[PDB]
Amino acid sequence: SSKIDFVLSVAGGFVGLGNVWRFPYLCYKNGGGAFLIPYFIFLFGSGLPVFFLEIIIGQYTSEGGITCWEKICPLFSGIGYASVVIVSLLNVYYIVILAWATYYLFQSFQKELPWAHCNHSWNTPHCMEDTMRKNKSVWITISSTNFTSPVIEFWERNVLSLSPGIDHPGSLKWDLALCLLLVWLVCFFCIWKGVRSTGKVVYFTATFPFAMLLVLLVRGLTLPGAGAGIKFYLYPDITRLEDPQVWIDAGTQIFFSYAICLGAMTSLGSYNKYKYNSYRDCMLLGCLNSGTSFVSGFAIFSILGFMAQEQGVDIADVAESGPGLAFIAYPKAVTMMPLPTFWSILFFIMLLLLGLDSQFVEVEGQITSLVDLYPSFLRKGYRREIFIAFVCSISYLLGLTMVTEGGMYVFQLFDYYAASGVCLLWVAFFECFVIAWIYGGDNLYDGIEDMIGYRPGPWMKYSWAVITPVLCVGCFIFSLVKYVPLTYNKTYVYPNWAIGLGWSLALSSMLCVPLVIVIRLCQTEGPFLVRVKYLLTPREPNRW
Ligand SMILES: [Cl-]
Repeated sequence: SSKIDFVLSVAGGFVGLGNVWRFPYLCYKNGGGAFLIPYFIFLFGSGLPVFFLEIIIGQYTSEGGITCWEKICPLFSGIGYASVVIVSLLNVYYIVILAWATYYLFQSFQKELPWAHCNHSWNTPHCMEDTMRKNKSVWITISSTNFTSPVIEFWERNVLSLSPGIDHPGSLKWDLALCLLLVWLVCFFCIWKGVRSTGKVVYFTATFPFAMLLVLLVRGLTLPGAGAGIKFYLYPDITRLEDPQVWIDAGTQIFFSYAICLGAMTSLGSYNKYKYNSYRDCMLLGCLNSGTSFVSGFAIFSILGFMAQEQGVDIADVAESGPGLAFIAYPKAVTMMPLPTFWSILFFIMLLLLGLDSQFVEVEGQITSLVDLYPSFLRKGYRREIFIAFVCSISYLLGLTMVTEGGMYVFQLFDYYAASGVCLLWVAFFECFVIAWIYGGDNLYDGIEDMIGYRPGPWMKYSWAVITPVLCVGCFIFSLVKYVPLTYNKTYVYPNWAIGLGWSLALSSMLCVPLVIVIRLCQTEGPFLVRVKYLLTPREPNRW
């Protein structure tokens, strides 16, 4: 009987789209090895206390995401609303990945994969086979007039139908629309019916993704040219560390992967009992998720190095330097494996399930929070399923601007600004500030000692008071001083209106805390200092 494996299985899944898709693309965008020096360090902080913090706030107060902060500090109660806005913006574009994966799945039910060869309608005349790119006849006699890889051209001109800019929306893609509608219908059915068939299927849903990742890693390591990719992934560049965008991406990757600032962990902590040693389980889950991300990065960069040594170009210019790196990398190694159809279907089902689990968790948490906001209004009678369907339809309609011709730019904007970036750093800094300098570190340490049984070391308090807030403030100041506009595939410059829309989407969640502060100050009766003292005092009992 393995205690650690059993407790990590019963606790909850820790694999999703934030480690095989977010981490590899963020690492490839930020120079590769140079992305690992800050991230890992940041990881520790951004992994160990903060996540555990959300586990304790939900365990101590025994509340959800919105009502937990109403006991620690009624003044800074806008963190719950900020997390709700963040998850509402995340459910829009995070499920779009499940539409691209679904479309790839329906295109992998044939013997010959379409992205393998250039003999197709969507391919341009500049399409060339990867094996012919280094052939002496084509590489020497024929000039390299912007000849692109077949997989990249297939992806762009058949899945995204990329436009010259975001100003050009184009025509709506019926295939992506139908795939997204089917995924949303599956999500609505699983939510309204309730997912209770996980009594024994958890073993499969946990072993199959890890088995596929292991197979892909073994295949990538046994491919020629993987050494260059491994070196590019491991050997850092000190020049990239000066860029503030690298630190921002490194900080937001962990907050995205560990579901931090989403309020889901605060709800999961309420499910845990009071006298429960959550510290060990949190550390184990964090270390396992970090190891899974580190292993997936090895496979991604080995595939990238193989593609580089086959085509004959630099490692930083092999594929798209943005969202969609896995779809270029992994299908190539799948085609390189015998029987590409079976392995492709397996990988697509794995990715679809990993995305659907996180989507179910996030949407159920959001719906539960919105229902707890107005219980008698959104719970009595049949209005609960009506509200669920309304939220699903609104999210699907808001996700129709990312499946168009000019929809990839909106997807990049939502990935960079809406559910990640400045918003998550702001929320984490405010949470750490309220925990350390407002609520106190010693009282929380005594509470954790009473709950789990032993008082932790000085790492958590120092990270809540010093490490995480100062790091977040420094990253924000560095992004403000040396500000570079967002770029797509390092070749497209976003217009001023797109940057303004992204900053507005970010501020929509960022301003949830200051506005709630003003609302609470105006609602409370009395002098300003008396109101501040009343709203900073832990009025509601924290379940001592
Ligand atoms: Cl990660």
